[PDB]
Amino acid sequence: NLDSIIGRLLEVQGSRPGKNVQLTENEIRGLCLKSREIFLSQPILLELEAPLKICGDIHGQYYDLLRLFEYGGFPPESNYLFLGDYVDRGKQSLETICLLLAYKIKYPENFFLLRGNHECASINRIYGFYDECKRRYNIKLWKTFTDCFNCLPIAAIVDEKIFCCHGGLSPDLQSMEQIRRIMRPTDVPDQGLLCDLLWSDPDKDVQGWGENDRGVSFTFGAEVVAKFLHKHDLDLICRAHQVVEDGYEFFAKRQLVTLFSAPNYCGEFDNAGAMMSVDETLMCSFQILKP
Ligand SMILES: [Mn+2]
Ligand SMILES: [Mn+2]
Repeated sequence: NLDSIIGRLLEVQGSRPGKNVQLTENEIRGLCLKSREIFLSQPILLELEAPLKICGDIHGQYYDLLRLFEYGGFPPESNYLFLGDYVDRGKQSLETICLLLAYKIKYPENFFLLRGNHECASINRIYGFYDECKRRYNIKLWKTFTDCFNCLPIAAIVDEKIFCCHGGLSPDLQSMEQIRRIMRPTDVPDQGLLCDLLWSDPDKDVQGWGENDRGVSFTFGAEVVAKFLHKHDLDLICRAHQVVEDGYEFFAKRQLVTLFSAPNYCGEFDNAGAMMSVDETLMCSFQILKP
């Protein structure tokens, strides 16, 4: 009953933020199981074509997810690539992931979700998604989401020129074949290629690879980016994973962009959200959502 699920998720459009949508347990379990098989049938390194809308972190800010679709166009009017970190911190992670999974099932060739570092049980145990599942449903449903997260794809290349992933580059990343050989389902390890793709950050003050203040993975400098793009015949890295005041922010003379789609992020920041449009000529533009 996929249309009924989407209809009830969208009903709270225009409402005051916070109003819950409580689907049944069996509906939610259905969403995980069907989306999981779609994720596994599709490559772990997606090959996408413009036109596309690209969105960064959401973190359970469900009313801002609805805002994004209002600006970008509700599926299937636009094609979407999300870069991860759907859950934790916000008050409505369940509504957020459920609508994203519902859209992946309904439009499986035009709607895409990458894995962020919060799509990992050990992380979202700490940062709120476990608690939200336990309170509103039960722990077994959280384990069902985990099994589904473990199958998400990790990266995307749009029209052979834009490399997308949640976190960033890896010192272990020599060829795109290494990403394609990552076996799913898997948990995110504490180090290595999959970790770095989900966890690394650019840094304006590092030359080469540096220690990451997060305590996980690395920072990389502008020269790492330029070498990567030249080596792989790419034009742009598109990533998320860090809040930026204007919703998007360029790095390395516009060779990398950070996208963040949760305005007024977890109430603490006064940032805009942004969504990047890529048209058929690979021109990029940004739609801005102020707090
Ligand atoms: Mn995040
Ligand atoms: Mn992140």
